[PDB]
Amino acid sequence: TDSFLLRFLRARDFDLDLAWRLLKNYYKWRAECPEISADLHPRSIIGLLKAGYHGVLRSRDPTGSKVLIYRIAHWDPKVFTAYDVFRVSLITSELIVQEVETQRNGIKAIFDLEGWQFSHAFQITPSVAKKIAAVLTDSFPLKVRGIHLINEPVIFHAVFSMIKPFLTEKIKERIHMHGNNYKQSLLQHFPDILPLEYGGEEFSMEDICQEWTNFIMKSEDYLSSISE
Amino acid sequence: TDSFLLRFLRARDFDLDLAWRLLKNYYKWRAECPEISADLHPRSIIGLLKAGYHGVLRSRDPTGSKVLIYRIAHWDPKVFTAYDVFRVSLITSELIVQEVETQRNGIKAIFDLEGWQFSHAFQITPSVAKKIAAVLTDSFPLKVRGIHLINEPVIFHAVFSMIKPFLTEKIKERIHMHGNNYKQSLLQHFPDILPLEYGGEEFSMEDICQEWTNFIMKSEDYLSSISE
Amino acid sequence: TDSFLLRFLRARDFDLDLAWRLLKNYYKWRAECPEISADLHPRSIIGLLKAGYHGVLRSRDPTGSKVLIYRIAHWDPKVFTAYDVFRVSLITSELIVQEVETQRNGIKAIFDLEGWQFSHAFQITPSVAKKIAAVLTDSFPLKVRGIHLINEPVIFHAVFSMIKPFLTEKIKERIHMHGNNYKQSLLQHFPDILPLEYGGEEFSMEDICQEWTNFIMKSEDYLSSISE
Amino acid sequence: TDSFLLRFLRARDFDLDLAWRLLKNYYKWRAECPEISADLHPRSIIGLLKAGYHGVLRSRDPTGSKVLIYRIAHWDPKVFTAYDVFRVSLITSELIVQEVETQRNGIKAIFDLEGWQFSHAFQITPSVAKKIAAVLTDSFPLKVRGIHLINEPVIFHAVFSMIKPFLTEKIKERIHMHGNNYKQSLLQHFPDILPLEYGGEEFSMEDICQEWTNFIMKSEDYLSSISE
Ligand SMILES: Cc1c(C)c2c(c(C)c1O)CC[C@@](C)(CCC[C@H](C)CCC[C@H](C)CCCC(C)C)O2
Ligand SMILES: Cc1c(C)c2c(c(C)c1O)CC[C@@](C)(CCC[C@H](C)CCC[C@H](C)CCCC(C)C)O2
Ligand SMILES: Cc1c(C)c2c(c(C)c1O)CC[C@@](C)(CCC[C@H](C)CCC[C@H](C)CCCC(C)C)O2
Ligand SMILES: Cc1c(C)c2c(c(C)c1O)CC[C@@](C)(CCC[C@H](C)CCC[C@H](C)CCCC(C)C)O2
Ligand SMILES: [Cl-]
Ligand SMILES: [Cl-]
Ligand SMILES: [Cl-]
Ligand SMILES: [Cl-]
Repeated sequence: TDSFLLRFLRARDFDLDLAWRLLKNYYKWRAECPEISADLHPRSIIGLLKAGYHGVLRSRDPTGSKVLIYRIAHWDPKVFTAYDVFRVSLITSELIVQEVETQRNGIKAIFDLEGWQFSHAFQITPSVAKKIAAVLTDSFPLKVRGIHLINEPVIFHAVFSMIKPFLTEKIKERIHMHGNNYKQSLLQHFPDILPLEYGGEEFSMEDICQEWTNFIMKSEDYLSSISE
Repeated sequence: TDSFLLRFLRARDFDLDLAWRLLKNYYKWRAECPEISADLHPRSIIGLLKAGYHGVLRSRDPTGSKVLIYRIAHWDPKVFTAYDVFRVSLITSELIVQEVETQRNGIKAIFDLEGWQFSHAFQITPSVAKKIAAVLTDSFPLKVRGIHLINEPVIFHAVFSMIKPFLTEKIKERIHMHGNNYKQSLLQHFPDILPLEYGGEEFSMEDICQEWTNFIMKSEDYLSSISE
Repeated sequence: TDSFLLRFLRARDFDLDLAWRLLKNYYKWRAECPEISADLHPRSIIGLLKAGYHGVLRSRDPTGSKVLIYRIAHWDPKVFTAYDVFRVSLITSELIVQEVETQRNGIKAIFDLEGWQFSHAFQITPSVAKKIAAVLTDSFPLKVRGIHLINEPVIFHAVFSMIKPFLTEKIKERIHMHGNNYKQSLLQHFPDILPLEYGGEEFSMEDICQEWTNFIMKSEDYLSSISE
Repeated sequence: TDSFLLRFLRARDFDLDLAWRLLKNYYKWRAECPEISADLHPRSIIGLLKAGYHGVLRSRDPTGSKVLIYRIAHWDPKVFTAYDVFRVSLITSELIVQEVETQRNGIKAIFDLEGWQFSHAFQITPSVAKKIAAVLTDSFPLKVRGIHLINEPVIFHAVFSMIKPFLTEKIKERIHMHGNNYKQSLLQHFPDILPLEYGGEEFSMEDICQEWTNFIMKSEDYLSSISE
C-alpha cells in the first residue's frame, strides 16, 4: 500500500536523504506547534468552513496540481484565531496528500485577500509568520507549486514582509500578487476550472465550500487517527 | 576559402584562445545532444516549416545582423517535440553562419509567444533549458546580438526562470520583453524590414516562411554533410 | 571537405583537448623518426610488398574495423630493416585513415609470426620498441581496436617484453596471443572475411597482397604529397 | 592542399605548441594594427613601389632563403608614412610565405639606409618600433634568418636603439651592420645573386623593383582576399 513514507519520497523526487529530512521537520514542526497540530478534528473549525472561508476545486490545473481557495473576508478574527485558521489548511493538506496525483504534481493556493483588516494582521505574529514559511518550504510533504494572492490591500505587504525572510528563493519565485485586476492573469494560470466569482464559467464558491466542508466532516474519523 | 575555423575566430573577434574554447564547446554540445544535432536533414521538421513556425528576413537590421522570426503558435507540441523545434533553429543557424556578414554582425531573433500554452512548457525541461542557454552563450559560432520576445503571456516567465540562471550577464542585457503593445518598440529596433504582421510595410509572414522553407529544402545536401 | 583535423577529432570522439594532443604527438613522432616518416614513397619497400609481407582485407569485421594482415615470414631482415618494415605500416595507415568508416571504427591487425627468427628480433631495438608503442597508443589518428598474434614462437615473448612497458592498459587489453591452434579463436573475431590460409573460405593471401600492393603503387602520388 | 596552418607549423619546426602561439600573435598583431593590416590592396602603396623602394631577388641565397631589398632613399616621408611603408613589407611577406621553400628556409632582408634623414626617424615612434620587433620575432610565420644594414648613417643608431630592447637574442645575432664599405662582406653572404648596385654581375635594381611591382599588382586579388 501507499506507505506513510511514500508521500515524503515523492515530495522530494525519491531523494532518500532529502525525503528523510522532510520527515524529520514534519514531526518537529508538529511538536513545536501542538496548538495547531495536536487535534485535527474538524470540530474546532467547522464554523470557519460553514462561513465560507475555504474550498477546493474539483478539477486540477493544466499541470495536475490540486487548487485550493481561501477567502480572508470570511475569517472573523474575533471568533477564530490564526491557529484555528492555520488548522484548516493543515486539515486540508493532510487529506489531499493522500491523492497520488497530488503527491506528484503538488498544489497551488489562491488567497482572496479582499477585506483584509488590521484585525487580521494582529493575529500574524513573528512566530506565526515563521511557521507559515516552514510548511511552505520544508516541513510538510506537499510541493507548493504556486501561491496566488488577489485583491491584496496596501497594508498587507507589511505582513508578507514578516514571512519573506524565512522563505527559500524557489518558493519566492512561485508567489504571485495580482492586485484588483487579477481576472485576466489568474485565468491564464487556471483555465476552465475557476469558480464564477473569479472569472469562472460554471460553479460558485458557495457550492465549492459546501462540498469541501462535507468531505472534511466525512473524513473526521481519519483526521482523529493522525492526531497525537 | 572561408575555413571552418574562420567562423569561430570572427565570433570571438580573432581571440584564438576564446575561439578555441568555443570550438570545444561546439563539439561537446553536439555530442551531448545527438537527439538534436546528429541528423540535421530537414526531413524530420518539414512539417514545422510548412506550418509557418519559422522564417528569416531578407534585409538585415541597421547594424547588419540577420533577423530571425519564430511563431510559437504554429508549433503543435502534440506533433513535434522540443528537440524537433530546437533542430529547426540549429538548421537555420548552420546555414546563416556561412554568410561572412552574419559572422561579423551576429544575429537577432524575434519570438512571437502569442498562443504559448501549458502544452509548450512541459516540453521545456531543466535539461532543455540549459541547452538553450548553452547555444545562446558559448557553444555555437553565432553572436547573439539580441533576443526579442513579444506577446509573452504571464505563464511564460516561469519558463524563462529556468533559462536565466545559466545565462551570462551579456546575453541577459540583450533579451527584451515587449508584451502585447510591442509594435512601437519593435519598429525602433527593426526599421523598414519587419513583415506586415508586426508593423511592417511590404511582405507577409507566410511569404517569408515559404521562402526560408524552400531554402532549407534546397540546402538539404549540405545539411546532410555536417551530420554525424 | 574532410579536413586533416577531422581524422584526429574522430579518433578521440570529438574531444578537442585530446584530439589536439594526438595531433601534437603525430608531428612530434614524425620529427623524431625521419628514417621512417620522411619519405613515404613505396619505392623503398616495393620489394617487401611483392614478397607477400602485407595485405588488407576487402571486408570489415563485425564492428566495421579495417583488418590488416602481416606475415613476418616474408620479411627478409638481411634485405629490409625494421625501419623499412615500419614504413610499410605507416604507408598503409596513411591510406586507410582517409576512409571515414575506418576513422569511426578503427583498425585491427593480424600478425602471422610463423617463421620469426633471431634475425628479426635484433632489428627490434629498445628505440624501435618504444616507437611501436607510440603509434599503438597516442601518436597516430587510428583507433587500434585489436592486435592479434598467431603462431608466435616462444622466443618472441622477449621482444614483446620490450614493448609492453610503454603500452597503456587499454591497448594491452586488446592484444591477443593465439599460438599455433589459432583458427577457431581467430574465426570468432573475424567471421567470413579471413583468407584461405587462416580458416577463410574464398580468397587467398597472395591475391590480397597483390591487390593492396597495386593500391599502394597507385597511391604513390598522394604518399609523396604528405612527405616532408 | 597547403593549409593556412601549415605555414605556421613549418615556421616553428612542427612544434604544435609554438606554432599555435605564433598563430595567436599573428591575429593579435593584425588586430592591434589595422592601419597597416586591415587593407593589403597595393592601391595605397603603388607609388612607393614605382618609386623604387622595394624589390625581391629571383635567386635564393646559398641556404635557400628568399632575399628582400629595401632602399630607404626612395621613401619620401612627406608622401608616404611609416604605416604605408610597413604595409609594403607586410604585402610582400604575405606573398612569399606561399612558397614552400621560403617557409622552410626563411627570408633575409637587405636595407640600403643611404639617404636616411631626420625626416624618416620622426615616423619611427616607440609604438612603431615595437611593432617592427614583433614581426621580426614571433608575430608572423616567416623565419627571419638575417637582416643586413648597409650605408647606415651615424644618426640611425638612435632609431635602432628603440627596436633592440624588444628583440630576442636570436634575432639580434642575425642583424648585421656593414657601413659604407659593405660590398666585400655582403658578397660573402649573397654570392652571384646581388644586383649591379651592390656588387652584383647581371641585373639592376630598377629591373628587380619593376618585376616585383608587377607581381604585387598581379596578386591584387589575393591580397584583397586576406583583408579584414
Ligand atoms: C501544508 C500547507 C499549509 C499548512 C499551509 C499552506 C500551504 C500552501 C501548504 O502546502 C498555505 C496556508 C497556510 C500557511 C496557512 C496560513 C495561516 C494564516 C492564518 C493564513 C491567513 C493569513 C496569511 C498570512 C495569508 C497569506 C498566506 C500565504 C502567503 C501562504 O498553511
Ligand atoms: C545557435 C542558436 C540556436 C541553436 C538557438 C537560438 C539562437 C538565437 C541561436 O543563435 C534561439 C532558439 C534556440 C535556443 C531554440 C529554442 C528551442 C525551444 C524549443 C524554443 C521554444 C521555447 C523557447 C523557450 C522560447 C524562448 C527562446 C528564447 C528565450 C531564446 O536555438
Ligand atoms: C599507425 C599504426 C602503425 C604505424 C603500426 C601498427 C598499427 C596497428 C598502427 O595503427 C602495427 C605495426 C607497426 C607498429 C609496425 C611494426 C614494425 C615492426 C618492424 C613489426 C615487426 C615486428 C613487430 C614487433 C611484430 C609485433 C607488432 C605488434 C605487437 C603490433 O606500425
Ligand atoms: C614579416 C616581416 C615584416 C612585416 C617586416 C620585415 C621582415 C623582415 C619580416 O619578415 C622587415 C621590415 C618591416 C619591419 C617593415 C619596417 C617598417 C619601417 C617603416 C621600415 C623603415 C625604417 C626601419 C626602421 C629600417 C630598419 C628595419 C630593420 C631593422 C628590420 O616589416
Ligand atoms: Cl502574476
Ligand atoms: Cl524593449
Ligand atoms: Cl584470444
Ligand atoms: Cl657583418
